[PDB]
Amino acid sequence: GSHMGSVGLREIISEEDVKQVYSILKEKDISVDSTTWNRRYREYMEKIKTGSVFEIAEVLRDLYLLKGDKDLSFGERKMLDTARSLLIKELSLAKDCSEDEIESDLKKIFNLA
Repeated sequence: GSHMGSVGLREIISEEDVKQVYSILKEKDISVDSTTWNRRYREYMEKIKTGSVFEIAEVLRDLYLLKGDKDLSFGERKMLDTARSLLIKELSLAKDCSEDEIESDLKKIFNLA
C-alpha cells in the first residue's frame, strides 16, 4: 500500500498532535528562500483547503518567518488570515482557553515578542 499524498488525517485531532505540531514550528531555521517563496505561496495556498493540521501550522509559520516581524505585510496577511483561523481551530483542543492561547503563542514559537 504505497501513496505520496497528504499525511492522512485532516483537522480532527487531540492534545497528542498539538504537542507534535508545535514541535514543527518550534524551529527558526525553516526560513524559506525568496526565489522559491513565489512558488511556495501556491503549494501553501492549497494546504489551506487540502492540507492537514501538521501542514496548516507549517504554512502560517513560513509566512511569519518570511516577513521576520509581527505585523505581516498585506501580501502575507492575505493567506495567513485563513491559515490563522485554522491554526487555532485544530489546536483549540489543547488550548483549553481563548484563541489568544495559540494566537499569542505564535510570538513564543516564531520569536516575534
